[PDB]
Amino acid sequence: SKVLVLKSSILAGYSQSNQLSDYFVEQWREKHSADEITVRDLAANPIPVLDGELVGALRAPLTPRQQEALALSDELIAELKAHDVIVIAAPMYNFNISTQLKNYFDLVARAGVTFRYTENGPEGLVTGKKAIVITSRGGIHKDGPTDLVTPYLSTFLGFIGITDVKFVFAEGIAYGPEMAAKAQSDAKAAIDSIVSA
Amino acid sequence: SKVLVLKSSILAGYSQSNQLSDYFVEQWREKHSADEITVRDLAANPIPVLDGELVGALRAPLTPRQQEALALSDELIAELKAHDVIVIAAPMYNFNISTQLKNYFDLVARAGVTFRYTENGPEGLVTGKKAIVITSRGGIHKDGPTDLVTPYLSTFLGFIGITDVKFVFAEGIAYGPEMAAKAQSDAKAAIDSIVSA
Ligand SMILES: Cc1cc2nc3c(=O)[nH]c(=O)nc-3n(C[C@H](O)[C@H](O)[C@H](O)COP(=O)(O)O)c2cc1C
Ligand SMILES: Cc1cc2nc3c(=O)[nH]c(=O)nc-3n(C[C@H](O)[C@H](O)[C@H](O)COP(=O)(O)O)c2cc1C
Ligand SMILES: O=C1Oc2ccccc2C(=O)C1C[C@H]1C(=O)Oc2ccccc2C1=O
Ligand SMILES: O=C1Oc2ccccc2C(=O)C1C[C@H]1C(=O)Oc2ccccc2C1=O
Repeated sequence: SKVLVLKSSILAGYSQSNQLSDYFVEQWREKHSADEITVRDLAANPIPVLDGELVGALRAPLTPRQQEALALSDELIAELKAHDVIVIAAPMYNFNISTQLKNYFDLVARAGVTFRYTENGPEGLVTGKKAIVITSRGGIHKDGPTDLVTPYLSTFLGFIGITDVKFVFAEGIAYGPEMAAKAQSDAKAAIDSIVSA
Repeated sequence: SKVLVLKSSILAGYSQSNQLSDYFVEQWREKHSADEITVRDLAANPIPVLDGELVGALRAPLTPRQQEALALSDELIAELKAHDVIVIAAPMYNFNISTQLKNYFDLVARAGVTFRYTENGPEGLVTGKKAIVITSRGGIHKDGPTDLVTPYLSTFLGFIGITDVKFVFAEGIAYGPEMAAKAQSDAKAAIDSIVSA
């Protein structure tokens, strides 16, 4: 199969979610060595903000920026549809995903391409995929009312067709080195049983 | 009192939430004519994305961008703390708030300035405010599991100290002109009873 890995942290080499994504990649190479792996770093290779000009590109003549945004949109969507296993690193910043991941989503959700309207409702067109979300947090939010990242990621991914999603959590990072080490260990075992299952 | 109005739509003059915000302003001038009103349009006056360079500004020597981001942060925070009634236009795009509003939040949430850590927990420092959220949506999501915007806005605002929040909804816009007119009418009556209460 082909694996797509999306990195979205702004902390580069010090990112906890990037370290876990690299672990996921190392283990998939190990266990499934015939597979291809593509990594896109949405912080090191930024997607532009969706503004009032660029929204027109996804929807007569187009401006220079509009033409670039559309070309970028078609590229991102093709890449997404060309891979089988989608890994998404989703650190929580101010109770939301990172703006780096958000901008990718805003260029990826497009009527008649990644979803469509029908009489049985709106319908996702990115089908047959398996997704794994790796979500790191400073505090402890899991299964509680301050975690809106988790259900938002299920809702958005479900909307474009990706209903098979598994979640891996690295929480309690802000409490220090030893809690961060525990988070890393626990998340890595969660990953191990996904890679082998 | 002083009213702050934050606009975040990317659709300019065709925005449903901007039309409702202008109505709110017209009626507050009408009923409370001694008050001052400040409007910031976060689409027409964009806040930059929070990246790995700018996060350093909110936290030794600082780069040129870092210095600008910090100056902008201090301005936004002072403005927020200087007003009594905070009105926030929050259109839903791809099941999230707009990136234009998000960037404002990412520059506004800052340790030791808008919140702080204590032994009774983290604690908001923007206190004594009343907030009204005007949230427009194409579909119908209210009180259901696809509305993650509403609880995310309660959580983020509560975190910086603003626990008094009222919500005004304009839903069903994508169903056409007459449903949009109904949404406008219903939201406007919601606004009328806030302005007079
Ligand atoms: C700008 C900023 C905002 C943050 N907001 C939250 C927060 O909302 N809740 C939380 O539990 N931790 C928060 N944290 C801590 C991060 O979630 C934590 O450091 C996590 O490891 C981030 O993943 P990363 O290291 O891969 O970037 C924040 C950190 C920063 C940089
Ligand atoms: C980029 C884009 C994404 C949208 N996503 C959603 C959606 O997630 N759910 C929904 O009900 N409507 C969605 N809509 C419709 C808007 O929520 C609706 O048009 C609303 O009026 C937006 O507020 P505004 O007119 O003030 O910009 C979307 C529209 C656009 C432009
Ligand atoms: O829950 C916590 O309790 C603490 C107690 C003492 C010292 C640090 C912390 C934390 O970092 C967090 C997590 C934490 C959080 O829960 O929400 C946030 C929102 C915005 C920015 C940062 C954060 C956090 O670090
Ligand atoms: O629920 C709906 O049902 C429809 C039936 C027929 C024609 C149009 C629509 C809609 O626009 C929506 C709302 C709607 C929605 O619920 O989610 C979205 C997510 C991303 C982008 C746009 C949207 C929408 O327009």
